[PDB]
Amino acid sequence: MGKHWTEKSLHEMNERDWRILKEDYAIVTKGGTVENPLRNWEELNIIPRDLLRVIIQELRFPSPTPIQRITIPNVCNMKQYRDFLGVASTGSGKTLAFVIPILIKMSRSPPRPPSLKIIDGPKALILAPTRELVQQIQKETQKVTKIWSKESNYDCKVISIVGGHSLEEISFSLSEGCDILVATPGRLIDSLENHLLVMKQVETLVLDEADKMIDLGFEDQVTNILTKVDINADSAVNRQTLMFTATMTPVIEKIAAGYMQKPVYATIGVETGSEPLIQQVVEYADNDEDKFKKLKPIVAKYDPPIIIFINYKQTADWLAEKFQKETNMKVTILHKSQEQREHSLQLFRTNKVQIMIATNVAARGLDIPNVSLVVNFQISKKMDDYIHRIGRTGRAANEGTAVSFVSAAEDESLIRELYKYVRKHDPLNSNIFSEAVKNKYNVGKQLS
Amino acid sequence: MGKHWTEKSLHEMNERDWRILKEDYAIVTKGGTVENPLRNWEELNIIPRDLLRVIIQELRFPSPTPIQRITIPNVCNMKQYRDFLGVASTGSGKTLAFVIPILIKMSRSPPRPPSLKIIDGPKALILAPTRELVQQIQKETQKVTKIWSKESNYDCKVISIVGGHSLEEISFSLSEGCDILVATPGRLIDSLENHLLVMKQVETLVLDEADKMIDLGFEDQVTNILTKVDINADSAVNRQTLMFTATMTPVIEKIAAGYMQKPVYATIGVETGSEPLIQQVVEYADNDEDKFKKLKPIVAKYDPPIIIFINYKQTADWLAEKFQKETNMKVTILHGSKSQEQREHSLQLFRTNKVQIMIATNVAARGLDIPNVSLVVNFQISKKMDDYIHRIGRTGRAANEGTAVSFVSAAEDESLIRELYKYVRKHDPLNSNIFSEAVKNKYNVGKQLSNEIIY
Ligand SMILES: Nc1ncnc2c1ncn2[C@@H]1O[C@H](COP(=O)(O)OP(=O)(O)NP(=O)(O)O)[C@@H](O)[C@H]1O
Ligand SMILES: [Mg+2]
Ligand SMILES: [Mg+2]
Repeated sequence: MGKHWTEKSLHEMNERDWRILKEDYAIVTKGGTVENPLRNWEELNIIPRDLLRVIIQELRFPSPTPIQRITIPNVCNMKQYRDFLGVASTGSGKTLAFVIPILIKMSRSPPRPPSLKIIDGPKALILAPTRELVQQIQKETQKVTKIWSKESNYDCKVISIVGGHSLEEISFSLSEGCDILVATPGRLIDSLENHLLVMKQVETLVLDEADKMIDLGFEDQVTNILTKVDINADSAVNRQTLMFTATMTPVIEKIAAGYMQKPVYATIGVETGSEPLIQQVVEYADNDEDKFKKLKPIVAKYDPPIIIFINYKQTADWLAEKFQKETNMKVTILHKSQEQREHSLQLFRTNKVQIMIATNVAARGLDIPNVSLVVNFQISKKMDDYIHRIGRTGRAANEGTAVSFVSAAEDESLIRELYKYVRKHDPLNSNIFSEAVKNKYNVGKQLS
Repeated sequence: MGKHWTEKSLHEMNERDWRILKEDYAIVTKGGTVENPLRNWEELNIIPRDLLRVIIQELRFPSPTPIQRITIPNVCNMKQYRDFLGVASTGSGKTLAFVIPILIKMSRSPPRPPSLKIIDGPKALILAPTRELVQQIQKETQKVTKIWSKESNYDCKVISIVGGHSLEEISFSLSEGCDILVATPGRLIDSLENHLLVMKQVETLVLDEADKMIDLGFEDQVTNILTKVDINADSAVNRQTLMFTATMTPVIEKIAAGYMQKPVYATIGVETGSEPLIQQVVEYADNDEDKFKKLKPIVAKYDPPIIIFINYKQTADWLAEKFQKETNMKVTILHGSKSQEQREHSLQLFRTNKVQIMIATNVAARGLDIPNVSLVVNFQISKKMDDYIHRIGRTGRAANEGTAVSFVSAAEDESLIRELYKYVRKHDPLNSNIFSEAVKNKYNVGKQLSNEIIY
């Protein structure tokens, strides 16, 4: 029997219950002395009644998202205002995961008079990599703050600073001061350089999609901003730093290490991203004859262009022979064979020829058209190559199929990786991984 | 003996004369096969008559500046359109130093019709860190190109792109084509990424105030642009690169290595490094008591060691008594007339924190091993700026953040306060320097309105 965590009250929760809840929302943490995630909005009383009413009654958000669950109780503690690093993909309530703590923090002090907002600048600074993201964050924030202003004592001003707005307009928009400022690093820097604003009173600094900011070349801009806010800070100000990234990198570690003080580290969900629409089908075949006999009826069912990958030029030639003499399909080869190979590609792109049989080397950096079918006649040594290969189909929202023949002579570790992959990336719910391959390589037998 | 270079024809100049001329304008060069600098605008006939007329009569520059002297003959040098790295301050006249060569180069081909400018993009691209500089550069260039356009068939469009510009506005600005594009790097990247222009034909690329571009954080954007320019160039396009900086750094060196080919290197004047990260604070005070009253909360918050400068020894004794009576800071005094033993004792107390505050008169601390201090206080400013600069030198040493606080009364020389305001406005690495309104009003200094919304 038992009693499930959703049936318990807070007191009754044990450590196994917390483990289960964390798994339930794919939250993984570390850093020591980590607060448990919210079970709901209400019970810890972290969120003040007015704000809570805005969230539950006005916006109708009955429950927190995972990232909000873990972020809010770790970032809201008058005790610590501890730093936070979250690894989570865009969306799923990330923005309010950090905007809610900023509001809570604001509501634990009397409202700043307007004149003071003008003299002192923002209490929160949010950095994001693009104008679009910045504007999206401002709107998502004002969604709450616009209502909150009508339902409480706080009149929160959200100003954004982005490319495409003159220094003059930025300066004008700052006329009634600012509580939360949202900016791209570049334009924020342009703004400081022209003395448009002071940031001596910033209590929460947020770095959102930090990996994307690094990717776009903003590392030095970001670290300059961090250093500048640290130096210019009023000494009575205590500043909390929050960082969100979809992935972890050496650069992100470097920044965390350099600018954050003993932070909570959390992973939330998995790294999201594009799923090619591919049916992966892995089948066992003893030798090249068996392979070809299984392949023949498959190609009969797929519209050209079709591509077949091999590893040895001899096998390519053999396979072309088989196709030419045993079906009515026109092929073309690719090694180390042609420099005018773009002739062949041109045959293929225009459907003069239906099947291309190519090695990895020969086909890398060629514009292959979207194919209906990839055949891995000989498996690659590296998963990188398998992924690049099968990527030749399933592009631009069309469905594709990738069939791979696995013999008795393949790298076991590779086959393990491939099994995991075929299970994990199954958007069409139709991926096949042969039981015979499972047996030959002792892989994928275990139940969940 | 020998006749002085100013008395000679160009063809009579020997190597010693060139050495002397270069020392006269503080020009130092390397990189091999460096051309001699201009002795005047006219001699060499590098600059065509109409353009020279504009420069002298219209822009009012009868003589070239040192950076112009060395830059122009090294980048306008058929046969080789050589790359160039100049180390020089604003405002040493850099702008014309690179604009003159761009125009001269432009004048060698027929004007392009707008449709073709659009198809191929600018012939010259100039990068600068701020809107203010980009707009300056565009204005200076346009003074010439306006004239060139009215008085000849050369329409030559000089477009600026800055961070503040919407894609709409950039589009409209680019709508009749562009010959010289002056841009901030981030926004240039946004423009390219949105297909607002191309860059197949950039023959001259100028990176102005490159050290500042790096300091603001733009190294990757600049690199990305250099790369894109080089990648999209037509085959027959030779791209000449000029880079100007106020200081030399390993990053600048690295960019020169990666993106320039056998450049001429030149330094004008005494090369300086980065500015000490000192915050300078100038504050008003009616008298000494009031100075001390403002000083109490200040020395309460800065970590020892702290150094305080005065002009008269009597003031040192006074100050020391007040520190003893009103603070918990212990002090040592150098007034100038103690033994080297005593002065070394004092200095030892100071270095080992047995005392927190050293009080020194104008030259009592010169030549001694004063540790880096967190705070320098000018209790009585010196009569001369040299001493001010020397004193604030005691802080912000070795890449540290430093603070210098000066109190002025109404008894100072007005010209000194004027110089001081200039110095405090000019040297503000941290954009945090404070020059009190009280001092401004009392001396009628720094009260000139800019007549600009932003500047
Ligand atoms: N706890 C919550 N419960 C329900 N919905 C929420 C919660 N938090 C946020 N949302 C909303 O769920 C939607 C999807 O989340 P998310 O993608 O993060 O928002 P967003 O993309 O930043 N804002 P938007 O572009 O207007 O959809 C948004 O409209 C959020 O405001
Ligand atoms: Mg969304
Ligand atoms: Mg770097």
